[PDB]
Amino acid sequence: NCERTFIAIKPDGVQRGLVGEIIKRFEQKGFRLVGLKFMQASEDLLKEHYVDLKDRPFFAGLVKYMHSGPVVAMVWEGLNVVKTGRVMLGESNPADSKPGTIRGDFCIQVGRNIIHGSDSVESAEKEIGLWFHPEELVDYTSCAQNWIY
Amino acid sequence: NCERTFIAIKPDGVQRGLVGEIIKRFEQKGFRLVGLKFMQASEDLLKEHYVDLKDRPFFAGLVKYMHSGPVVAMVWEGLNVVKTGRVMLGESNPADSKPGTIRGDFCIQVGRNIIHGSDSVESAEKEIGLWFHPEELVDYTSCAQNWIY
Amino acid sequence: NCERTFIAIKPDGVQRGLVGEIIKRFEQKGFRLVGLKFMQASEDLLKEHYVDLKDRPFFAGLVKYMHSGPVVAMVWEGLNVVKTGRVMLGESNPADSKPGTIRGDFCIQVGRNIIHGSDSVESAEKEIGLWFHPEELVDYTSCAQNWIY
Amino acid sequence: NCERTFIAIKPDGVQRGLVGEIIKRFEQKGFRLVGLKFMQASEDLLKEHYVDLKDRPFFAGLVKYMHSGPVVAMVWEGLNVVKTGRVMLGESNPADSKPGTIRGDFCIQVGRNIIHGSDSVESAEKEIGLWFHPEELVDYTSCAQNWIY
Amino acid sequence: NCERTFIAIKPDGVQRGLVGEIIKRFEQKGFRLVGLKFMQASEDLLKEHYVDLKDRPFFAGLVKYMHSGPVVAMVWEGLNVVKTGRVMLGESNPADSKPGTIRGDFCIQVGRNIIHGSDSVESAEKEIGLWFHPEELVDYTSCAQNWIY
Amino acid sequence: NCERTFIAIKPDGVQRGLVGEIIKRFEQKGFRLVGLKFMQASEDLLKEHYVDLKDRPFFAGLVKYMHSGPVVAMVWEGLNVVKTGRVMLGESNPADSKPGTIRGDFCIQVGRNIIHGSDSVESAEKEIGLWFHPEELVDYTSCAQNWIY
Repeated sequence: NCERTFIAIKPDGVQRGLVGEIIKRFEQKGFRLVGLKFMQASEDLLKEHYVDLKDRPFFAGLVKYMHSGPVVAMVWEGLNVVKTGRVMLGESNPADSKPGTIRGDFCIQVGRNIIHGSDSVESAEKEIGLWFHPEELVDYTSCAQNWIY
Repeated sequence: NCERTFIAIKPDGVQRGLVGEIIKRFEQKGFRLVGLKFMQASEDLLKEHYVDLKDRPFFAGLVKYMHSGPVVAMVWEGLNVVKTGRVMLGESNPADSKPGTIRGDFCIQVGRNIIHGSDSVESAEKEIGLWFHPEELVDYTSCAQNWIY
Repeated sequence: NCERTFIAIKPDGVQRGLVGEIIKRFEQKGFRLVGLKFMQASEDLLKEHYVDLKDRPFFAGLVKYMHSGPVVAMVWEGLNVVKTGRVMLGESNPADSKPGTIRGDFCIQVGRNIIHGSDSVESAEKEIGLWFHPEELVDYTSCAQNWIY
Repeated sequence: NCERTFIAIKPDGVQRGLVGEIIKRFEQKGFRLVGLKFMQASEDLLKEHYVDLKDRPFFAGLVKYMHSGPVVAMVWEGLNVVKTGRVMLGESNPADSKPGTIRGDFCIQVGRNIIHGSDSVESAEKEIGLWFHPEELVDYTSCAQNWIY
Repeated sequence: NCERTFIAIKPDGVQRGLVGEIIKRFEQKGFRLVGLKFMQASEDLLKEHYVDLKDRPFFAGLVKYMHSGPVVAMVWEGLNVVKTGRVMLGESNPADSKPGTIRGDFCIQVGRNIIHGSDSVESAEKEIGLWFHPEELVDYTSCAQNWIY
Repeated sequence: NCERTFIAIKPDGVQRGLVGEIIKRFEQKGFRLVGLKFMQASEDLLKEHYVDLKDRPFFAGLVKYMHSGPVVAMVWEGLNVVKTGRVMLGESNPADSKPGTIRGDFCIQVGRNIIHGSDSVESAEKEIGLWFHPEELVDYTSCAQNWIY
């Protein structure tokens, strides 16, 4: 119930005016927003984040594209939030994401996926600790918690 | 073509302001609204409704929760409405409902699934007879029936 | 704060699938739904309701049109709800209602204004007592009252 | 990346005011609109289009229904547009289309499928050449192409 | 009731993906779409259209901007359609258009006002005859005319 | 064209899930998001912000309410952004805000106006300097600037 996930809206999602539509989807699903911040991602930070896929031919291109514009990084809290976030985001390859998701609604290519989300409950914490300072994680109580859980 | 289903918006979905968004989904799908009323469900009525799942550990909790606030009960009429309503509503367990449905959009927990729908064409008639009086079921002809069918 | 208004969606707005969109507008404004009921309006009831405008050339036409299909009658509760309801509904004459309202969004003619609302806090009570039985007015407490008032 | 598809909104989809909601879906997905026109389809044109399903019991009914009102015909250009358009449109049989698609959101019957789309990259070109003149196909560059691809 | 207006979505509104959101606004207001086509406006056509404002310092800039991309030209038919369309579009100067209109929602600058509309019932006919051939104007009967007028 | 405004979503609008709907409105209007951050406002910060209305009977209540939950603070950049933001937000008193604005859509009481905006181009700079560090103000170029201006 205190489980948290890390979602990052990419510069493709920022110059396409997609920040509000995704936040509304998460809020109306019912997850509690814990952290929200708007940076220009540094290359060292991106390499630390994507060391998992570093040994890929497209890693350099991914880093260069991601350090082109600003990113919207958010932390969402709730029950099964990590898995529900991937379900809502859809599959990365656009030839596989169904309509009704986020990628399946706003994505055409795989080299730009507009949105990124944590895969596991360990990667989620690793990304939150890497991106957000512990003091920038608001812990409040929503007025709809009794009507969610 | 005169098939009818029973949909009930629970107090979880009433205090979250979800009555309009579901009615729009059904109306834009194209089903004809036959009955609509707004009550506080009595415990005897709830027990008669949920006698199917009475022999479950969570039956008492379900009855106590559903007799807390007001429910929005409606009857929709159309072709294959009973099955199409379940398809639109989605699966009860939130870890199985896909985005684009109602539960997959607004639900996080199984204990409060915000919406309830008839499973079979016999349970639908049973629930309609149990909840609505036969005089509160409007039988009109929509202006778009010639195009719907 | 316990002030209540009476809104009635006409059959013209019922065959156009406008029930959900108006309910969403009221709910997202933040008023608390107290009564909701779906009937076929009887001519005697309509005459008792419109005795105010009975001495008009279009009274008979209004009654005949209103007793053609079903009406959605709702009661909304909140602060300054009667005046805010007229503000949201807009002006009756379509050549005067601004965009962003309900009539200014979905209305073209004055003979079918899709929606009707109480004018004063006395007519509101007169209409509520005339249409709804006192037992069909649910008195619950919303979870967002602390974040409305 | 220059791949093109043919989509046709049927007179049932025009009578129900569904033209804007589909165009917005395609635009927000990110495809580039190339052709758009609003006509009354002739029976010879429809027979040439549906010669594939001519040897079916419902061919005459399909042609007669389609030559009743006006059709909106559009051409969309993008990567994997032919397959992605079919995915967004959903399955023809309403008892198989999932919510979140176009048919799964606005369709109840199979005899009227509100929308029609090309199945393969060859049928797409055959339909574009059949329905549009080569001079009515705009070739511009969008301001968001650098992000989409 | 057979009154018609001319609306043109400009290339600024075409590369911003605003075609669907405006068509849906007009359709939900309830006007009947008569003509729709997607062209690249020629400079001679634009000069004939804007001869009224030809003797202005910004006429050449207006023509050069308008002949840059493709425009969407539509004809809408209804009661008081010419005046209602201007009301819905809003005022040209962005520092005067209120929220809820089209310009007041999607416009920041006067040089790119996304949309253009006929001012009077004579200019409307002058623009329709200038832009559309008489054979490209569909004259059908909508299924909701009884509930518009 | 480099004018900037300060908008703050209050905890009243944060616990009601209104963050996405406002961001969409600003983005679709066309203003460029420069800064975005999510904090719990400190009482000293609030007193420095509201020293203008400090000599009012409701100043203490305002500060106590504002330091109850988290606020969403953002900076928007564009042409006439300071005045356009107030126009979009609407009047503070709910009995004066028209539908189509933000307050006129989601506000019922003046004590909780969900949103706050800078009044003048000097107060905007004062609030930006007071709330955001100069390093947290991203200066990128959108892909739609060539069309907006």
